[PDB]
Amino acid sequence: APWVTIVWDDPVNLMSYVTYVFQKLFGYSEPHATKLMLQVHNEGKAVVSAGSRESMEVDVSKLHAAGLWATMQQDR
Ligand SMILES: [Co+2]
Ligand SMILES: [Co+2]
Ligand SMILES: [Co+2]
Ligand SMILES: [Co+2]
Ligand SMILES: [Co+2]
Ligand SMILES: [Co+2]
Repeated sequence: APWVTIVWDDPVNLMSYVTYVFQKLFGYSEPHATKLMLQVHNEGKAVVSAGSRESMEVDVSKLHAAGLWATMQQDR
């Protein structure tokens, strides 16, 4: 039962900060982190990680601690 973590666009956050957080928390390459950051900024949201419900719960928590707006939901 796959879940996803979604990050939502916040006016306040620096784009450079969002990119860094995605690299720090998920270990993503710089280009992919930027890709996701840009999707959040341009589309308003983006799926930033996927896996077990338990894994997504922690990803959400980590993101919240970093100051980003994160939610999770079961994948279709
Ligand atoms: Co913006
Ligand atoms: Co723009
Ligand atoms: Co749990
Ligand atoms: Co919270
Ligand atoms: Co809090
Ligand atoms: Co809070």
